Amino acid sequence: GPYAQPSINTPLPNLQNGPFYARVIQKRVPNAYDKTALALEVGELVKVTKINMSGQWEGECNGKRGHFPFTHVRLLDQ
Repeated sequence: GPYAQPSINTPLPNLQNGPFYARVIQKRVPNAYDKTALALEVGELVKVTKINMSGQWEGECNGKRGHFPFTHVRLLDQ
C-alpha cells in the first residue's frame, strides 16, 4: 500500500512501512510529560515508529516520543 491513509482514515503510519524518518515542519517543544509529545522544531525530524490508536501515531525523534498528526510532517526514506 502507498504511504497514504489506505482508506482506513489512518494518516502516515509507517513502522509497517519504515519506520520512516520524517522532517517535522510544525511541532511544539513539549516533552514526554506533555501528553507524551515530540520535542522538536519545524525543519527538524521525527520518526514515526509507533502504529497505535485508530488514526494518529507516536513518533520517536532521536529521543523524543509522543503523538502528533501528519498535518505538519514531511517524511524521509526511513
